[PDB]
Amino acid sequence: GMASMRILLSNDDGVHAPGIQTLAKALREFADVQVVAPDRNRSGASNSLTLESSLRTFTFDNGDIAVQMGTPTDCVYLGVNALMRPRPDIVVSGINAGPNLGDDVIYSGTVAAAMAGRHLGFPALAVSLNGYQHYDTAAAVTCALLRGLSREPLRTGRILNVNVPDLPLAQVKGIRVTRCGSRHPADKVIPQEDPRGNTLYWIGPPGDKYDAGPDTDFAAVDEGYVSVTPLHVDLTAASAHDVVSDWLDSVGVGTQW
Amino acid sequence: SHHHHHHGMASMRILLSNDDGVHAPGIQTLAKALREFADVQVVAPDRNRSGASNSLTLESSLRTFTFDNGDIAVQMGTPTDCVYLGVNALMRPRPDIVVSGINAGPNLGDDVIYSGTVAAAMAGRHLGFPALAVSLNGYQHYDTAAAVTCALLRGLSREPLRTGRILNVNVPDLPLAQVKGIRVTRCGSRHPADKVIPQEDPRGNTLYWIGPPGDKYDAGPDTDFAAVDEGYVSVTPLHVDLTAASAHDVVSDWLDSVGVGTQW
Ligand SMILES: Nc1ncnc2[nH]cnc12
Ligand SMILES: [Mg+2]
Ligand SMILES: [Mg+2]
Repeated sequence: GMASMRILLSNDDGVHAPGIQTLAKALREFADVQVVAPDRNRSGASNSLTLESSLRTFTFDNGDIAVQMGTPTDCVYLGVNALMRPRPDIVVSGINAGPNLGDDVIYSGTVAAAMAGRHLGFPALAVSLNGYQHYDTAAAVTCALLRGLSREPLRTGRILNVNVPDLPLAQVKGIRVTRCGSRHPADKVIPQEDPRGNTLYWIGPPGDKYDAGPDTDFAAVDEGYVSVTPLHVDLTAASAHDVVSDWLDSVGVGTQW
Repeated sequence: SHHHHHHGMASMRILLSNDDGVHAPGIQTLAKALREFADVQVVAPDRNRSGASNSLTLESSLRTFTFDNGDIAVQMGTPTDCVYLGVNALMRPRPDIVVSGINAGPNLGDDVIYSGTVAAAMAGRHLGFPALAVSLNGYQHYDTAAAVTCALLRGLSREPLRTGRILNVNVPDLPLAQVKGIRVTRCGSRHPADKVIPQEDPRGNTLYWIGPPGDKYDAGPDTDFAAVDEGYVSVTPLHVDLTAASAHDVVSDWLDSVGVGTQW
């Protein structure tokens, strides 16, 4: 083949995570892979990034790069813009231990790292396992996608959010393009007293599934299919445009009459 | 009955947060304005968290500190933690709405997915009134951003806003008299940011700064960038759904075409 694929691999769980190390191993059978990922498994970074401080990096013997206290986004940013020359063809983020579905996606560091490689020659993949077991299956599904992208370019969609059923590969039904489901608002806080009687608060579990119908990511994964949802960064709720303009006129905001 | 700019000194309960933290001039100016006519509770980060984006604290609990005036700082809390805790635990009576702001600096374009200002408003989307994220295009005219936010809040008192759960509001950094009006906008977009600034530590290790956002790419006439450049307050309604609906078919055809995951 005329060209090697050069892949920037990141994740949310840090460089030591088995999900990213399993995927790296699988990708390296056919691709060049540079890992740039958080130094440790931190929870809940979303697409935060480090602006108030400079970031420190560390290179392992195998060449993996960990960014110290780096967010998922930090790592992809540094990887694309400084640490990999020339720039990667594609950012692959995963494999995440745990699903990234529905309206959770915006909170996902795994998705954020992909999000950050949306301007490369291929659409970025965010890869999450619905579980902790079959990294092998998600690795294989990722490999298949990537061979697919190199066979024919995907013309529209700069980020693909891929959720893989936690099954042995032979039981995965196939792949469906899906939209993000939704959840009810999350509302649990779990209070816990410290030894001095002060109340500290844990953020609780997500809200219950609300939109999990036939074409959602939630449905696809439950039915044993890989879910693929293309994502974009534009948060515009266009359907609300007229209602909002009409409301402002109605309440006299921005207009004198 | 009596004629005043606002009807009631505490007609609505507002959870006010931001991402610059509880000491920020943005939030303090706004708080003072809102307290004219609203029952305001500040729940905000203990310090600056710009580009905390929608992150949240899941593997540790959080501790709060309450100031003399009743402001709550969530110690190391992200803007999302603050709203989530304020809404779901701390506030009684619960808020009618979340206001987030006034941020020192704009939250325009494809930057909005990175804004902690916007993330706090996004955590308040389920409440009765749409959550407002208010960011000043600059550092000067907090007064102007406060007047704008007060005008939208009074407006919500006149008539509820039916569709649209977050409103991202950018306000030109001008005296109020020079703001031309309001536009309902769409998010513009930027080129990829591409600068990384290296800086040696005292030991000669190279550390890296994240550079500024990339150039404007789409600043067309109905965008938030254009509105603010032209001296209008931009209001973009936002959602949290990241699905690229208009890419669905293309992706679907692509998969069929290369046959990934299908036997033949
Ligand atoms: N990629 C990026 N996105 C948002 N804000 C930034 N500031 C610097 N780089 C940025
Ligand atoms: Mg994770
Ligand atoms: Mg800020």
